[PDB]
Amino acid sequence: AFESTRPEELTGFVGKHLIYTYDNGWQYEMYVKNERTIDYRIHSGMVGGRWVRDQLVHIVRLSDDVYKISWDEPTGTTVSVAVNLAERRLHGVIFFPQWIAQDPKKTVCFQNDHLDEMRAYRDAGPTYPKLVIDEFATITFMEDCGADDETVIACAPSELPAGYAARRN
Amino acid sequence: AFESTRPEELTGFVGKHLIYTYDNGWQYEMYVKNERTIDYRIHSGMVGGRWVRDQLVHIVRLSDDVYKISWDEPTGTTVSVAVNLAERRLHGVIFFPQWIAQDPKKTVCFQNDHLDEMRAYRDAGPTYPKLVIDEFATITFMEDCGADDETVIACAPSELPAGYAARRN
Repeated sequence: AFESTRPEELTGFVGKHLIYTYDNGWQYEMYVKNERTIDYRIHSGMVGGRWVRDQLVHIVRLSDDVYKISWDEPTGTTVSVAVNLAERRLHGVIFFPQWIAQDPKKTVCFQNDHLDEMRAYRDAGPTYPKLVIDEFATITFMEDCGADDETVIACAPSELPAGYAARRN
Repeated sequence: AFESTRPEELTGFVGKHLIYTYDNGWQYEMYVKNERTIDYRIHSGMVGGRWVRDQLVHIVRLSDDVYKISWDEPTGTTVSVAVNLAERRLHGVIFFPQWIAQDPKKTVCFQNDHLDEMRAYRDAGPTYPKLVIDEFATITFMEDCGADDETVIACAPSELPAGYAARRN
């Protein structure tokens, strides 16, 4: 299931830590913690407040500048993001089960301690139709943190220092 | 929902028709028929035989060489494919509902003649867990067919001239 993960192709991407705002105004944050893991943190929008550690991901090189990250969520959400490092742009496709569209705050939590709850909401549905978000984002802040830094994403977005998510480079 | 579709950015990609083989040996074919539509045809693998016309897609430009096509299927399957034209490399992530994994032949048809049946199988489930296929592919054949050529993918894989899927360029 992870035969596609090729670490020699990902050396320019593993360790990236990016804060980005989709064109719909939703502000997100991702840490590429290693070849098959991300942590992430949502700052604003439909599921603002949500954060996730140790999300297993498929990370692949599409070009020297462009990397993709895809994954399955215990909520039933499926996601594929692409990051263009040279142009400081991200693109997301997110396929949300209809239950999340109807009551997105149900997913707003530190998900790692609510996995049965997410699977319960997911099992109850509705599943269909998916709410499909297909959106470009601007990468406002990007830095290299190296691999396996447990400190990058280790608190809820409400508990960060004033100005954290607004920092740019 | 199609805000991200920007035809002016896709002129180098719309019209492409590619045959590709994933790393697991499954041989696929896609025609980018216009800015928001693909036809596709599956030659081998778990759902060899299956073909689809007029699939609504989200097509975006990630770089001058890299494009992304993402979609939601009436079976509940969600997909995101990326194509690097310069490298003749494709990558796909496919999230199949569990019911397809259990009996994939149920989806092996000209789907457009079986839409109610696909919605019925999708609604009965099971949905979870997804079977997630994440794989590179070799683009073995690529050509430019222009937009809205209704002849590129219009018959089953078994109704093509001998050697069609084996052609190389």
